[PDB]
Amino acid sequence: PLRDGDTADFELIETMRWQPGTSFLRFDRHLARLYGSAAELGFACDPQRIAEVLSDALDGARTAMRTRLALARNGDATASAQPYEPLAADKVWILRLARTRLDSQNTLLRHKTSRRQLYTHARSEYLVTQADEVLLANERGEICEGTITNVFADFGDGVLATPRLDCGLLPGVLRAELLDEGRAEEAIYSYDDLKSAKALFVGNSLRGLIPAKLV
Ligand SMILES: [Cl-]
Ligand SMILES: [Cl-]
Ligand SMILES: [Cl-]
Ligand SMILES: [Cl-]
Ligand SMILES: [Cl-]
Repeated sequence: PLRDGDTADFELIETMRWQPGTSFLRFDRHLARLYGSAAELGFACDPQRIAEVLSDALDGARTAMRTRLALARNGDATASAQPYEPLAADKVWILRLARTRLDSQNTLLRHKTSRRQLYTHARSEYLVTQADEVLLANERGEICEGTITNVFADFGDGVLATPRLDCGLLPGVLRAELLDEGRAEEAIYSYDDLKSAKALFVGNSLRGLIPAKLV
């Protein structure tokens, strides 16, 4: 069902990091997105049920957990938790550009769903040893995002320039937090422009910012 969101109907998805004591990192941002999308897309969504599955999935958790929450249009929901494996602090992810392009007019790109054909295809273009993450651009050659991350580029001034939403990408939760804190700013740029970035990162709510290098 999660693996066949392209031929069949799709599900809404949220991937979060649960932490001892403080629970899900950026929890309210995740629920805001999930509840907002369910409302816009016509998904039955019972918050009491969402809280139930999350509470059961995290019952007895002793350390950080990667938690995947999924919602089907009929209101059916699942939550899965497994130990979070953080990246070493000195780890730098290698990025490559997929030939797979996104369509800026595809409105479904602003919802995190199981309809991941484009991203799965982009990811299949490169081996793990060739790219830790694969970036996708749109019909105007503007970088949008990674298959599972948003992009943040520092062209020298300390501001994390991240692709503007109208380029065709997921408004990520980490992305949103960085924008609201004044740390990131919307911008437009190509793969080639990134070569002039003094610092580069890709990130998501689960892992935070990940230093990256373009190839
Ligand atoms: Cl938050
Ligand atoms: Cl729909
Ligand atoms: Cl942690
Ligand atoms: Cl932060
Ligand atoms: Cl702009």
